[PDB]
Amino acid sequence: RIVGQYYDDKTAKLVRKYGPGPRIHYHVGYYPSSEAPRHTRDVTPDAFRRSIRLHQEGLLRYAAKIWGAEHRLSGRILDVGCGLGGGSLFWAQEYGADVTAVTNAPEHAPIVEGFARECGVGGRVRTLVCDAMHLPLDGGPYDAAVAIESSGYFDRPVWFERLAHVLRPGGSVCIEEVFTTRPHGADVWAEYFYTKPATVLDYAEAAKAAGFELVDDVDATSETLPFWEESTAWTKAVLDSDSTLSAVDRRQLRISLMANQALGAEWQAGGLRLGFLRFERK
Amino acid sequence: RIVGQYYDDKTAKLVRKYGPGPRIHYHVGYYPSSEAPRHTRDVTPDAFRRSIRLHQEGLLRYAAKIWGAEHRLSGRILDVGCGLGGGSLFWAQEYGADVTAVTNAPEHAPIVEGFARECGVGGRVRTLVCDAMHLPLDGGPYDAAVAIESSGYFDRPVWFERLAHVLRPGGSVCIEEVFTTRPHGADVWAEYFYTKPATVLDYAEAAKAAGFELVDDVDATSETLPFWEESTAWTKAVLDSDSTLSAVDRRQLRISLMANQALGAEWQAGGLRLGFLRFER
Amino acid sequence: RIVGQYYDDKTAKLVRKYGPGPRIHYHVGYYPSSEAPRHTRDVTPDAFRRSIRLHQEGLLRYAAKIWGAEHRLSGRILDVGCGLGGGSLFWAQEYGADVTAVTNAPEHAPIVEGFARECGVGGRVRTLVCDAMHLPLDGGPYDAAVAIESSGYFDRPVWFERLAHVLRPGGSVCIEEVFTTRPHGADVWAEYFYTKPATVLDYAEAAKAAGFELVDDVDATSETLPFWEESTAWTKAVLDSDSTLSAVDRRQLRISLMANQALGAEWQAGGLRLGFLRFERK
Amino acid sequence: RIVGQYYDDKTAKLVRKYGPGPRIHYHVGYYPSSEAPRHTRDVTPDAFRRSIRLHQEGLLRYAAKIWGAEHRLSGRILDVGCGLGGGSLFWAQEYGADVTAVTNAPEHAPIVEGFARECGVGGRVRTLVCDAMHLPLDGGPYDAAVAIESSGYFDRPVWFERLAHVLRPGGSVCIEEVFTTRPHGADVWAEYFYTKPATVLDYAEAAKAAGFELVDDVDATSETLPFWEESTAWTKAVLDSDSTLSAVDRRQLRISLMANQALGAEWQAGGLRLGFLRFER
Amino acid sequence: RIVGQYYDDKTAKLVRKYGPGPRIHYHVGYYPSSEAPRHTRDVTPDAFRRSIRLHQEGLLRYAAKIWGAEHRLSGRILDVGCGLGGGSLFWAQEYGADVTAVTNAPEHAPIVEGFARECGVGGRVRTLVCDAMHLPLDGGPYDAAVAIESSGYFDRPVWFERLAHVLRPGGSVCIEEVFTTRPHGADVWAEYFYTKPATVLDYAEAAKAAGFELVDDVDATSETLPFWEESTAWTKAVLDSDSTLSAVDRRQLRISLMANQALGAEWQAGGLRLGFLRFER
Amino acid sequence: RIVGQYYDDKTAKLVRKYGPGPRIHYHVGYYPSSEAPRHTRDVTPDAFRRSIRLHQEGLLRYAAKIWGAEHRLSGRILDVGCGLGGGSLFWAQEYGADVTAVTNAPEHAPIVEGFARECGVGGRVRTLVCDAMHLPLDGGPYDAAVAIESSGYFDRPVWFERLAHVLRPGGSVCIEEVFTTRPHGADVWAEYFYTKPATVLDYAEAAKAAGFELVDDVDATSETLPFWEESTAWTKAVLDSDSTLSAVDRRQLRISLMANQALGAEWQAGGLRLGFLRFERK
Ligand SMILES: Nc1ncnc2c1ncn2[C@@H]1O[C@H](CSCC[C@H](N)C(=O)O)[C@@H](O)[C@H]1O
Ligand SMILES: Nc1ncnc2c1ncn2[C@@H]1O[C@H](CSCC[C@H](N)C(=O)O)[C@@H](O)[C@H]1O
Ligand SMILES: Nc1ncnc2c1ncn2[C@@H]1O[C@H](CSCC[C@H](N)C(=O)O)[C@@H](O)[C@H]1O
Ligand SMILES: Nc1ncnc2c1ncn2[C@@H]1O[C@H](CSCC[C@H](N)C(=O)O)[C@@H](O)[C@H]1O
Ligand SMILES: Nc1ncnc2c1ncn2[C@@H]1O[C@H](CSCC[C@H](N)C(=O)O)[C@@H](O)[C@H]1O
Ligand SMILES: Nc1ncnc2c1ncn2[C@@H]1O[C@H](CSCC[C@H](N)C(=O)O)[C@@H](O)[C@H]1O
Repeated sequence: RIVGQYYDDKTAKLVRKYGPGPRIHYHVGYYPSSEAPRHTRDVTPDAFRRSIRLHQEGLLRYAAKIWGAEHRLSGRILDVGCGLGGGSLFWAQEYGADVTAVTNAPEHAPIVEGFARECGVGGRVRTLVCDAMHLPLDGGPYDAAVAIESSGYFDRPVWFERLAHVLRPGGSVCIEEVFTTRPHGADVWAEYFYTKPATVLDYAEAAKAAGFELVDDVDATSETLPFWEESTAWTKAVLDSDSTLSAVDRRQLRISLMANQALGAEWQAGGLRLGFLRFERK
Repeated sequence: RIVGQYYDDKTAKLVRKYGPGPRIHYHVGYYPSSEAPRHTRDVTPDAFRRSIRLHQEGLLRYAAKIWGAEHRLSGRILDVGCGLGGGSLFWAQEYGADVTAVTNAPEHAPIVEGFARECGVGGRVRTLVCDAMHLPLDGGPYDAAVAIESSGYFDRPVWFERLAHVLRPGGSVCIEEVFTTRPHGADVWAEYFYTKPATVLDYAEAAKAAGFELVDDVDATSETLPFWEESTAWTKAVLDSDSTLSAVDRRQLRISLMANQALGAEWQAGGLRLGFLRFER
Repeated sequence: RIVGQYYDDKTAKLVRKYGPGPRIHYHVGYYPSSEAPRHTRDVTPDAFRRSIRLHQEGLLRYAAKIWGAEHRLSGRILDVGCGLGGGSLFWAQEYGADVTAVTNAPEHAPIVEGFARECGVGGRVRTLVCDAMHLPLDGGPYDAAVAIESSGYFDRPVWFERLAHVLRPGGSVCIEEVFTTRPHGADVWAEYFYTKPATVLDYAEAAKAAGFELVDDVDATSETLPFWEESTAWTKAVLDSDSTLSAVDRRQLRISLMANQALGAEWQAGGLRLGFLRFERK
Repeated sequence: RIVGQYYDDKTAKLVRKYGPGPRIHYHVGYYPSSEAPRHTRDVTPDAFRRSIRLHQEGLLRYAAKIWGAEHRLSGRILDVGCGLGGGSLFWAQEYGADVTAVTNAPEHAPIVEGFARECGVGGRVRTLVCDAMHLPLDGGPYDAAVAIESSGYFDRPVWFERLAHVLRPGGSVCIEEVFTTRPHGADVWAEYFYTKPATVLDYAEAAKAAGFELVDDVDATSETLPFWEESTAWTKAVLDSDSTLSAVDRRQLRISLMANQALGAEWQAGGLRLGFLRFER
Repeated sequence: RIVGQYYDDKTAKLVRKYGPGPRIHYHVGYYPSSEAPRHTRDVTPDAFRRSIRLHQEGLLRYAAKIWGAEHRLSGRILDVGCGLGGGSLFWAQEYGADVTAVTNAPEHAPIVEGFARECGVGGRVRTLVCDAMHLPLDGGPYDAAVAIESSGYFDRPVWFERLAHVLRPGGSVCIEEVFTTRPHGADVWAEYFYTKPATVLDYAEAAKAAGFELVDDVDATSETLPFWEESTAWTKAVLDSDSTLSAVDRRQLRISLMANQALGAEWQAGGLRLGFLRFER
Repeated sequence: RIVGQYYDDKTAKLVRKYGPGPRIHYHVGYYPSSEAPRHTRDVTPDAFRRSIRLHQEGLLRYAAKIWGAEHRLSGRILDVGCGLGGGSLFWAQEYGADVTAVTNAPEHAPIVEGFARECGVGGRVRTLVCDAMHLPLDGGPYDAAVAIESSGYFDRPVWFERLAHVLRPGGSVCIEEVFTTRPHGADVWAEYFYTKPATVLDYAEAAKAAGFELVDDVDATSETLPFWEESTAWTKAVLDSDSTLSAVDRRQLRISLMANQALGAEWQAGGLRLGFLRFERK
């Protein structure tokens, strides 16, 4: 949709906040203690940035553990909604996977190829720019598909049909996602990020219809709540310190801070769930 | 500047929220009991817009009370940052004043003029598409200048210099504004609305250096804090009610809700003051 | 020349620094004690701005005194190199003069008409945009011409010929200007402002050739030196306080500060002279 | 950004001052006795350019001494902010290094390549027109990275993160830069050259957070202060010598003289430090 | 407090420097041409003491001019921090005023009284050994209060509160003092003389909160800077002239010279202002 | 004299400024480059303190070098005017000397015994509290005497007679001292510190009378000038940072700063000399 233009235009802010390096993640970070680190020695934007980065990697490491990526994500896999390729390179390098990276933000694909060349995995990571519900996917059967915080953009009934045609029997669909637990329980997240979160039931119903079984359903809501404290704290540090900010840039950072507070309030209100689902194709 | 274009762009989203009147207002509302009305069983967008418009009108009635608009605001006045003309029309109609309405949003100028005719005061209300800190003084001396929530956009020293030359001696400068009470006290407000809020002392110093005497200072922070609850409710009523909203306007509305939530929290955090000021030349 | 484009493009900085109001001056200020005021209660940019403005008006008041503007500048006069009209309105209002305001910066003429309307002298102040050495000047004989800090842009032999045709006998040419006293003694001023300052002899030679006599020659170098301290101090205050400055705006202010220091050093090196000349047409 | 365009624009005024070589350098000179040569009876522009170029070359010789470029700077290195390639060529020729020269001025990239061929090291020197804080890591691990007067343009935390991924363990990061020694100590330098200078501690903190160890810190403020006297003299020699200078370029030269005068004063005011740093991964 | 004892201790070293008069003054001198007299071929301690005493007297004559002591300082006044009574006697004799002289140095009170008799105004000059911020109001309303170089020792808010109750409406408060013009601008002065100097704004704020209006503000920094040269010269003339000085008093004199040298440097550094202020109740 | 009471009472300030540890020096520091170090990373009082301490040790190391302490100061020696024992322990430990430490400040002797016990040299360092010109010195002939910045307190004719009786033939008198080169050229130093500096001629005349020859005369004025910059800078840092200072303590620090500036000005005025003399007994 317009979401590809919305993801295009914030390329600059993502590299500012979640860069640099070759692996830039754009998803919430995982704090296995449900507590944000205390930042004392160093309260500059770069301190929160590196802490956000490290715990965003912690999210991937945690997922590969509970999903047993050693055998389930080491083969030929789809990285649906790849962002800037942080996840894509993570599977390619940590588990040797051959990755097809999918995005509807064209500005992003060349960045992912750059970063893959960079780490030397350009022969095992490929991008393609299309909608993930209409994608023609040459590349034979894939052993798995991973969606880190992108399935909220998808039509789930139709998306799971798509994956049923391109995933071999017994292949996995691994989803990290914001879900509702009550109705409207993720509205702040939904309206601000142009997503349409549903319940875990909705995902399971749509996946069952296309021939997938739910084999794992993990609640990481409490372990990802600290991400909003760090995300907020970073935004405050930039506003507080950098005096080269134009009035326009300063207002976007302000709007980002205002949103991070309302998102963090929602996260703990009990109406949403940060989940890790894994489906197996029947 | 980019602000004048920023006001141009939000003309439609702002007639939706605060229209249609012939008076559309773009300032916080004044709730004299310092609490929003409990909204009954009608919690639709129009129920809240009507309440927002009501207390927006009340803010001007209250300003007119404490300023004694009978004598001070009933002559040849500048409406500096007229928005969509709601304040301009107010002074023309309720106090028989002749009003020159200044803005840097050129799209808003026709709207103020069209509404001036439909009220039959088009012969008492002209517009000036210019910067407030470069005001044409041809147009003779003015009796007073009123700035309802616009002066956070101004270079106060320079603006008061301009006012010192266009305003007769004893002329009043009537200001409603968000001021700081401490450093960084209005940062959400400042960074979201593209303003540079300053303290009351800052304003009095700049006015003095241009020959102006601060003669009145009222704190109305408590009475305007409920505006954020009604403004937040209206936004929720829209996201909740109409499922024929495009994803793009649904996301803009969402961002406004997060903003209103951050803005109202800062309104009560202590660092900010919604104030009413009057200077005399 | 290109000087009109150079004067056009700094319209923004002049209003920032020497505005607002209706009378914006762009010339050095006059401090009759040869001492800059001590700024203590208020060291914000607006304090220095108002002090610069007030002493720039002091320059005009001082000039009208030593030039006896009551009879010499109350008639029909040429304001050559009018800037933004500060001088022009000053003669029009203080002494009732009918002013023809001349500039080679077209962006500036509409600003001067605006300010003249503003003060109600639009029937007694007119602009025309041309080079001051090729100007066709309808408007009969003029009783005087005033040039506040503009004659450094002119060919003096040719300019004085021009004034000899349009000034009645016994009319005055009033010049405030930077002059050299030694060779190269105004080079910092000259190269930075695109002027060509000469000596007082050079001016007198060129004016004698076209039929003018030098009747007054005043040295205001010491009374205008404090202007550089205030001009510098303002520039520092803006840089020090305003945190909305872009890197580009901050570098121009820095470059302005660097120039104000070198100009202030030149001013006192003994090589230049801030002069007030008055010539009478023979 | 606007900086990369700002470097594009001054290509001609900078080949005039520091060319023609095949090595053109755009960093201060190093005067080991901390004083400029007394210039004899030849005080022409070329006399000063030759002296400027001499000590610019000496700065790289001195950096190569204290860094031991024999082993640390003789492999596959990044030349981050290569200017017109003078430093790049230096490492290729004097230390038999293979050099990838990074800039954000696209006009400068052909000039660096052309000069790499004319020296016969075009097979040891490639260019990368990109931002330094988004460096292509395809191109294998590098031995070291050198930044002569470019890092004031960088986001140091982010830049060191990028370096942590492109540089082998034990790889060196060699920096010559203007640092602050106190707040606002390099403001003339910063506001004129579009940099954000920071202290040595700032640099070590950002390097640490990316796994880098500060292993060397040399103060060369005294030895580089005369550069401003030679740079100022050159400019004066040009304004003084050639009367076939257009008013526009005569005014640009004049502004550079006022700048050099303000820059050299700040160099001795205490608030700034011209330093040489080396980090190890 | 310890200050009142600190004034007690320097009674002899201060009669030596500024005596014997019947008027001994302990404030800087006022040099109307802003330069010390060139001292001829007599450069003895008494030559300089005479010059110091001369311009100390002139400071009070000048204060009396700008304050119009004819009407404002010729009634029932407080001399707050009277020192050794030189200012007290001045107002009694030159302006026919009745003076209540306040100090916290109990040793100084007899000296002020003895000198009041020897001038024949002992019936117009009484003393009050107390703290200035706890003044006995029994003694009826006063016409004015004058504080020559004593108010740096006061809690200004509290002091002005006390003044608001002892001074009739329209009563004047006349102050000569070292003020700051910027933070830390009078630190040598403050730390050596045990004062807490504040800005002129600080003083006006505290006076306002007690119902006082600042009506006059004169800067006399230039005219009092030579005092430090004469005060330094006097000290040198003493160390140089008399070889029957004990090592202990020779070291005290030496320390005073280093102090005067540091004090006079700070007087011209910009951070300080010797000012004359008048408030009206 | 009263000088012992003056040295007693500033025990507190010396430990604050030149402590802690076991070796506290009270003499100027030696900067072999004639340049004070640039303090940038750390401008707290402790940075200047440690730099002052290190260069005060540098003074002793420099003296032992030019005096060849390996054989001239390793034997049984007098440390006249020992301060808090910094010099005394330095000879005892670095060259194995047996030290008799002399002072007229009794508060100081127990501090020196404490510090000697501390370093384990209590059997080779002894204090005695008396005037250095009337001292009965049991302890046989001494091989040398050292006076670091104390001889300014002594009657030189009489003091050298004293040393002639207690020093074996060929023994050394090693003096570090402020000397005048012009008359009054050390007055600031003299009056502030209760010393009576004389010229090098005066010292040589008095030492010749008691049977000593001047064999070495070194000018260290330029190498010790940076000490005043550091001493001043420390005093400023304490005043600037510590907010627990009483008004009385703050005024003494101020008075100290005022003195350090006038002492530093004197040091470079050309009227005084920081000298290292060595005399040999005939
Ligand atoms: N309709 C659609 N089809 C394909 N990709 C989409 C899409 N809508 C959104 N996306 C992509 O989904 C991603 C959401 S955030 C990126 C997530 C990334 N895997 C990470 O965690 O690092 C973006 O890359 C966005 O471009
Ligand atoms: N620089 C500028 N010059 C003139 N008007 C400006 C301005 N910057 C902002 N404004 C105007 O000031 C107004 C701010 S909000 C509108 C306030 C209006 N009185 C009301 O209460 O409805 C807008 O009209 C905006 O366009
Ligand atoms: N060749 C030329 N012909 C006419 N005007 C010129 C000119 N060159 C420069 N000027 C004008 O001379 C002025 C110099 S500064 C403006 C001076 C003004 N009178 C004041 O003091 O307020 C500018 O207005 C500039 O546009
Ligand atoms: N963001 C950025 N990314 C990459 N290079 C940059 C940059 N910003 C500035 N630079 C480059 O850094 C250099 C700064 S000055 C040139 C330094 C060069 N080593 C020499 O001494 O000659 C310029 O080449 C400039 O274009
Ligand atoms: N707390 C206090 N209460 C009353 N007097 C005080 C005081 N602290 C200081 N003073 C006095 O104020 C005077 C300061 S200096 C003496 C000033 C005197 N008017 C003159 O010019 O000679 C001293 O007399 C001192 O004792
Ligand atoms: N008349 C006297 N007799 C003996 N010692 C004296 C003296 N007068 C001063 N002194 C001592 O001389 C010393 C001067 S400063 C201390 C110097 C010490 N050697 C050091 O550099 O670390 C003090 O210890 C002081 O007490």
